[PDB]
Amino acid sequence: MVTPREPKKRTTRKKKDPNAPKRALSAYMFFANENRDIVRSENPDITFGQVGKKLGEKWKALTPEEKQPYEAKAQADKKRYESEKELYNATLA
Repeated sequence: MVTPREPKKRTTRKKKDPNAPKRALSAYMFFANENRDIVRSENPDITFGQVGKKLGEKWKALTPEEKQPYEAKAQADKKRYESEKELYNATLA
């Protein structure tokens, strides 16, 4: 009579790099890097797989009040990201 079907799956990861700047962590990484244990401390049974995919809810829930100073900080790292970039290029000069 009827019987639909259509799975889905995919995953690809590899390749590495030297002392190169990922891309200047995001204001999120800053708050997470610190709020990466606050949650892990409440869910030590889980991993970043769900922890790092949960903090995103707190970051956004951190309101513009908490993201105000936080993000404002990532606004400076924009330069710091050049510190690790100077070396990266220094390797390919």
